[PDB]
Amino acid sequence: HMSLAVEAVKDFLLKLQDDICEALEAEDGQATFVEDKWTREGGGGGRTRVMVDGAVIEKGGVNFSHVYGKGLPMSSTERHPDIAGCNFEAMGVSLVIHPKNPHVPTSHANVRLFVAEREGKEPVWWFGGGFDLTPYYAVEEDCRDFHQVAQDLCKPFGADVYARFKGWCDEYFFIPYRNEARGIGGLFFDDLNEWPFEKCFEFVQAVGKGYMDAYIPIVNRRKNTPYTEQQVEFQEFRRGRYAEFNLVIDRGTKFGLQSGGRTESILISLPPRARWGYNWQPEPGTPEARLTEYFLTKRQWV
Amino acid sequence: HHHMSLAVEAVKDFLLKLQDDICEALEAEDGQATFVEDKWTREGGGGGRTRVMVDGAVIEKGGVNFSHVYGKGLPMSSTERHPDIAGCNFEAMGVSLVIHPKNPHVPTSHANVRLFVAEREGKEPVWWFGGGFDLTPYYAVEEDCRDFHQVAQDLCKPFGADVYARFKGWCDEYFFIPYRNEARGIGGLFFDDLNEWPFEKCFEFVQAVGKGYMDAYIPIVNRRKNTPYTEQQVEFQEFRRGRYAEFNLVIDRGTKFGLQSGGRTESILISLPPRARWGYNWQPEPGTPEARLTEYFLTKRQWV
Ligand SMILES: O=C(O)c1cc2cc(F)ccc2[nH]1
Ligand SMILES: O=C(O)c1cc2cc(F)ccc2[nH]1
Repeated sequence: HMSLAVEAVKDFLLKLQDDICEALEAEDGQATFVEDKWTREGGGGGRTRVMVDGAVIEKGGVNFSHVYGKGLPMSSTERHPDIAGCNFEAMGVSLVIHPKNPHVPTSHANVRLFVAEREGKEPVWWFGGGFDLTPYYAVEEDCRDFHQVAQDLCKPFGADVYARFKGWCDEYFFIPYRNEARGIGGLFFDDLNEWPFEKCFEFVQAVGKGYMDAYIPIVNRRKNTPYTEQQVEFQEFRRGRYAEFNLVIDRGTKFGLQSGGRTESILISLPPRARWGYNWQPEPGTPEARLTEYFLTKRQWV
Repeated sequence: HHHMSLAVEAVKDFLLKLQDDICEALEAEDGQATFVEDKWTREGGGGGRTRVMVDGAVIEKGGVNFSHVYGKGLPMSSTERHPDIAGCNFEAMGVSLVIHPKNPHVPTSHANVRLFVAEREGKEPVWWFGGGFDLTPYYAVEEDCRDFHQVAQDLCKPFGADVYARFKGWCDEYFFIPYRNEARGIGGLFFDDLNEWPFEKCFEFVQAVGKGYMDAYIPIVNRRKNTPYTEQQVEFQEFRRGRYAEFNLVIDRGTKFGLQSGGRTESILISLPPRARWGYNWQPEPGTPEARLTEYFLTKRQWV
């Protein structure tokens, strides 16, 4: 019976959300998050905060969800058969930020906790999450700083923690049919429970704080970079690739929509505008081609 | 076999001509842009011709593809619905198209005709046909929906009293976004695993279906292409094309199977719109012609 450990987690997630929103509002200075609190048939709910048409953030969502349920949904019994009929609690923050300026990267973060209550056995549980950076017109110094924040926050938890979860981020956020990474990586983890519960929780706190320390400065630094409408077009074609990942490959997006999740809360990840063209490529040799030729394939920043 | 090999080739030839014919008709309606052909050759066996059209007077993004692929043993994600024929030599061919008009008052449309054949040693071959056609309007007109369906009902009739009912029903169940509780378009025809009839009969049906597409769709384009439209209308169109992307990337099996089994990405994804939009809790204004698409047309389902 972890009810109080779970409440501590809940209290943190709600605070992280406030903390990310406030910070992002402070960067925009024009628009604020509008909140949409929701509920489901015997399944808790969430508080979806969205920002649209700001000075800096064109489309942005920072969601809190807390899902109850009797028996895991149908899709999870393929991955988690051993606890398919269990009472479960799932709670987390998910965010995707799509800046107006192409020179500010898109970014994503997640912290979450799954707890399954067992008949006779102590409860099964794991954390999960990460953050990652999806530049359009990348900047070396930004990528390095991003990753450095990730490695630094990992340092207190073990010597191999960054390596493992950085690599996991590279493997996960990849479009195999296009042989192409989605962004320049960051951290990614799941089924985190090898450490005692308190050490894992502290880790996800560090990942939550880590996001704001990694991303906010990059937004402050590049938001006022001047951009042409040609660069917006490139950005819109790149967002096609983002839509693909989220709709074709992403496991949480897929599981969110299969199992009865709130569509509009799940799909805050989709960009404001996206373009697709037959055989679309950026002109090789340009800043536009450099993203895929250099930035997406480096996979070694720190 | 001999008879099947001879028949398979009659099917190819039909498909190659179907494509020229569809492209010609579509070029005839545009007047301005013409299809560009991109021939490609699978490393393993076969290939295809992808024909696309961009920035037309009428067709903003158009894709009419032909494939004929063939190999030793099926791909890895075909050991799940067809494990018993995963080591067989196979042939899969077909024509697949998606048309996205510049004008919002011209519906997007899609059509597909294909054949899969798996040659088996000593046992008769396994084979089936599949495909159909469907209409995805933005600003739907009643008369066009009825007509589109009558053309489908008419081509089916000679094949049997219940054929239109099955494949029109199937179209509604298939092209549907469950998580949004929302149809994709106003329907049409859809069928898969078609081998219930002798080969020759199934084949003639897909030929009817293929001809049906031009008969159903080209008049509608000709009728609507010069309808005046606003930037506000194009904006609704692009939000609606978010739903279209959604279906193809999240739900469509053909896209799933193609992308995960080593098919040619840009060819598979001609289906995707030139521009799309998403907004959190975006819905058309109630009481507007925009809202009428989802409130009426998409839930109507009964046209003929
Ligand atoms: O695997 C999951 O269940 C899951 C992945 C994921 C990613 C997000 F960004 C948000 C919620 C999620 N849930
Ligand atoms: O099920 C398939 O293999 C398949 C479905 C499909 C749909 C299209 F529009 C085009 C080709 C296809 N192949």
